[PDB]
Amino acid sequence: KYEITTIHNLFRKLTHRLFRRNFGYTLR
Repeated sequence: KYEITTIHNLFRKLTHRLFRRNFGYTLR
């Protein structure tokens, strides 16, 4: 339950807003 089910809570901003500026995809 870390993929997205809960990731949405850890997401810095929203989902893909600025998840490519410094931290690409930490959910992987």
